[PDB]
Amino acid sequence: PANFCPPAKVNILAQSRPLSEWPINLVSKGVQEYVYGLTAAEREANGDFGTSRKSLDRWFARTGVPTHGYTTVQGLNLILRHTFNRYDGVIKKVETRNEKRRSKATRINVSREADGLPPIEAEPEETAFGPDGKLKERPGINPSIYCYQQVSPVPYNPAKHPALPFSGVDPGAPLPLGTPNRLSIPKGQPGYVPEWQRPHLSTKNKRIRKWYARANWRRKPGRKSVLDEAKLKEAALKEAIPIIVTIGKDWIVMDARGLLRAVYWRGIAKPGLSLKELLGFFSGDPVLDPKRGIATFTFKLGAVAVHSRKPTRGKKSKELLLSMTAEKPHVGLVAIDLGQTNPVAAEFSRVKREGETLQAEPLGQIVLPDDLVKDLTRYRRAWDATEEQIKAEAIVQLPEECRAEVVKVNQMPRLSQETRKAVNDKTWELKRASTEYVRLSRRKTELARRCVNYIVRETKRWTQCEDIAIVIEDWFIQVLHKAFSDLALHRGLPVIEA
RNA sequence: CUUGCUCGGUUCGCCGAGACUCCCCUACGUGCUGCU
DNA sequence: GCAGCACGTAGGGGAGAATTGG
DNA sequence: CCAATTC
Repeated sequence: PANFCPPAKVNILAQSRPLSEWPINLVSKGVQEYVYGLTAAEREANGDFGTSRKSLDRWFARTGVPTHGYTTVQGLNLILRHTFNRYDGVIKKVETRNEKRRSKATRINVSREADGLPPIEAEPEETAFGPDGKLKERPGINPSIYCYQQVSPVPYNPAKHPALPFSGVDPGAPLPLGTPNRLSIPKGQPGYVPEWQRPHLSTKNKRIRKWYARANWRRKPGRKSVLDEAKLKEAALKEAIPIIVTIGKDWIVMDARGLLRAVYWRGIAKPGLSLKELLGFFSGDPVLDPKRGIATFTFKLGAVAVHSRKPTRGKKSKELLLSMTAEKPHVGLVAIDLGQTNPVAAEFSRVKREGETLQAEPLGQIVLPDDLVKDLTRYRRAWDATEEQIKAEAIVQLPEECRAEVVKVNQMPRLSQETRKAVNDKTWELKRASTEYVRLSRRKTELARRCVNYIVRETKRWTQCEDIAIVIEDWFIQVLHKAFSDLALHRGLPVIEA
């Protein structure tokens, strides 16, 4: 039973007015501001919002949060239930911490009592509420508009929707395509392929990029072109696929080509499908991001065919392998010991079902290709280059009393175990706001996933088995282990540890 | 495989290769050693 | 258990749709 | 046609 719904993001093309000014956003912000300030006793009093119209009306009347004109039951149930669950979230954190601590105390003290030692004094368990009645760690306001059934996206129709300069496709008509006859574009026209790179054109299933894509015109050291943005923007808008969400009086228009590519690269749909089916492949409750301009869709329960299991280990591993050998009698394991030198070392095997025990059959080993290692080396160069800059910038912004001590640390004694905390905090703050650091941190994840995908692809070729299993042991060590453990969560492939 | 993102080559006319589980929010923690 | 190192980690909350009633 | 109930 498939139970995983990966996201798919689309771009906002136009708005009636900025998303932060909508009544839904205002009522969400007001509710979030009000609820978090409630004390421990006040939550029980103001915890009867109810899933009905009368209950919601009396909740808004009893308190003083302005409804801001937004009075929709489907949508206020999402705002209130999420907001009160965040209030219980901070309580649940300290509750589970104290539960683990009390289990430790119960084990240790009962063991000592069995040994005759009296139990130690009970520790002052932490409370989530501050001095008078307020939460110490007050939850922050969550900026997001959670769409619902009554405002589900629909294909654009100029008749019943506000007029915008770009056109709108027919919901029932088959969706358009790129340019198949790419080699037939005459010289001097957009998309023209010169007569020197025609032979070494890819034959594989590459994703087709249109000539106005930003990837073909962005600024890199080798690109001696011009990045005129207006021309690319209008050329891209001329061929958009608009879908619209109307919440009350406001509306928003999205570009649906993101959904098209999401269903295309996953292979769930083939070229030649309508917009109605394309929207039917996704949930009718997207999420709007006011800060970026991205609406995030998630696939329906059934669109993807993965199970999203857990990395079982220990005793359950043998039973998992036995059950899988009860399925098609060819299981190809791979061992991912992150050994010396190369970041990845693999060792394929095959096991049968010999009654009760397994019969492993070795099949050899493989190392990472040289191009991938070159890419990893270049990434590490870039990461170290940005690290040597951000650390220096953090050191510069330290207070003079701490700055002198840190300078002495650089100079050549190792002391001052009170400014290490300040250095750590300043470094975390700088890292959280450095855009280049975010880009290089996403690059690490992308490269790690590239390595895992390569290993999975090669482990299906050597063993010639469709179903595979992964064995791991507990720089790139942590990131690669995380990327390999995500396969159970994301793609459903079992991930055994040791 | 039409948008968006990342890395490269160029004759600058665009084509070679990738990831696709993502968001907010609050805390200062996590592993590796040296001695008790 | 209690210091020195590097490096980000940990843990709360999210991410619908059939029906049906005026 | 569109909110409101329900699980």
